[PDB]
Amino acid sequence: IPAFVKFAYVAEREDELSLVKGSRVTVMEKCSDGWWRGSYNGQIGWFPSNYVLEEVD
Repeated sequence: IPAFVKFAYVAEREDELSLVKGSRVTVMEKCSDGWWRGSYNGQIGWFPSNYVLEEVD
């Protein structure tokens, strides 16, 4: 199961991801640092958990 995005943010940079207004993304990574990795149906990069619903299926 993927995640549910709430708020949208426009900004793409190394370590920066843009959030959607109301879509679903795959947010689930396990890093030893504070920054987590995330995947999106159509693109991959940084976890958008900033404002998303994550479900560990």
